[PDB]
This record gives sequence, C-alpha cells and structure tokens, in this order.
Amino acid sequence: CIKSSYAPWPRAILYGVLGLGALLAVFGNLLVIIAILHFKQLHTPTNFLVASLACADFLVGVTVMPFSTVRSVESCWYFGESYCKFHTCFDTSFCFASLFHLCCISIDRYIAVTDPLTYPTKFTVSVSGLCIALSWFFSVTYSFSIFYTGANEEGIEELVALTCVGGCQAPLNQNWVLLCFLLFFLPTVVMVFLYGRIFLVAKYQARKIEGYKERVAKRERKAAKTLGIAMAAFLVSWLPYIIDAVIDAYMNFITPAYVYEILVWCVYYNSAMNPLIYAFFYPWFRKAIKLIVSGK
Repeated sequence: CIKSSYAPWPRAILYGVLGLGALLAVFGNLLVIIAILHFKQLHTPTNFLVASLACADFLVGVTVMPFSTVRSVESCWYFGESYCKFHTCFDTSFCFASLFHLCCISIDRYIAVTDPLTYPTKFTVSVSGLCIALSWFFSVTYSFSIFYTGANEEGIEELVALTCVGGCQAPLNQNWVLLCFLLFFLPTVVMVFLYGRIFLVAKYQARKIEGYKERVAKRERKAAKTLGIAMAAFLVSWLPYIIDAVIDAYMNFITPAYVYEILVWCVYYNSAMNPLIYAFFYPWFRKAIKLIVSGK
C-alpha cells in the first residue's frame, strides 16, 4: 500500500543492538538445551522445567526475532502478507509459555526452600511434566483463539496500519485487553510473594548462623541481590508493554508506531536474558558449558 518508509537517521546502531539479542537467544540457549541432555547428572526433575523454558525461548530466537528486527528498523514488512497471521501467533504463545514456566520455577524454588525435608516426594518428574503440559496448552489455546480467529479487531480499525498492505500489528480492543492484563498479572503476584517469603527465610537463616550487624549485612546483601536481579530483569522487560497495551484500548489509540515496535522488543529481549540468568549464573552449568565449548 506504499506505506511511508519512515527511515531513521544514519545512526543505525540499532542493528548492532537488536541482532546481538537474537544471536545470544539462539546460541546461548542451544548451548543450554545440550547440557541438560548430554550429561547424565543434570537429569533432575527441576532441570526439565529449565530445559523446556530454554526450548520455548530458542523457538522465539529462531523464528520471530530476526523478522521482528527487520520490521522494527525498517517499519516496512517485506516478507509477504501470508506470514503476518502466523508470526503474530508465535510470540503471543511463546512469551506467555515462558512466563508460566517462570511461575512454576518460582513455585519449585519456594517448595524446595520452605519445605526441604519432603521435597523429593512432593516434586517429581510428573509434576515437572504437568507444569510443562499446562503452560504450553495455555499459551496455545489463548494465542490461537484470540489472535488467529481475528477476534481482537471487532470495531477498531482507526490505526492507519492494519488497514494496509505489508502492515502487521496486534491492536487489542477494549474487551480482550482486560483478559491479557489478567494473564500477565496473575503469574506475577504469586512469584513476588514466593520470592518475598524465600528472602525472609534466608534472612532468618542468616540471623541464626551468626551470633554483629557488620556480618549479617554481607549475608543480607548476598541473599537480596540474587532475587533482585531476576525480579528486575523480569519486571523492567514485561511491565513496559502491558502498561502501554492497557492504555491505548480504553484510550482512543494514541501511540506513534515508531515506539510501539521499540516497546515490543522490550518483552522479546527478556528472551536473551532468561537463559543467561537462570542457567549461567550457577557453577554447575558454567562448568558444563565450558566443557561443551572445548573439544570434549
């Protein structure tokens, strides 16, 4: 439809800031899916969740990432109008599957920390399997039934570029934006509450071990930084988008297209940081990754 190219200034550093995320989310994730399969020591029921999250994130990195990069910098979608129906249905499922995987990971961590004695019996491969079969089903029966059937555009077509050629977007309407808001919100309160309880337990154990403020301070800092890193990496990536989505539906669609693409990448990018935080932050994973890179 000859839509305005909307080309940016020659400061095209964006390619070297957007493509690196795809390279990370592909290579560092494929290197994690191998360390859980080759080695026979990492076959624990709590590592299957991490492997499933890694696969769901590698799917994003290998399918949606590059096309999203091209669409965001060039603002013109040169890949055919056929894909627009499938591309918008891939990330909508994969990101929510990753969010629910994070929810079960937090639940698992809370169960392990709060209840250490009867941990093996209460959390087996089945529960790990059950967690995986629910999140995926959840990310598939929402994305397909809300986005593929085109039931999210029942009234709003005033965003001149859904009514064009070569334009693809996800303009949630008034009714279904509340459903999306709840989806993102439900698995966040539980995770925050569980991490708060874990931090309180860690502080109590640090208090018990010593006995001196100068000594408890280091333990508190150590126990708080690990949780805060994950909390920030999740919130500052997911929050920006949901806020924008909730504000244009009830609001009369005021949002320049040159920022919406930037905002979406904020949710996407959480993909490049998820494996580097949940896998590489530990000694064991860091040894296996080192061995895989080497000849052996």
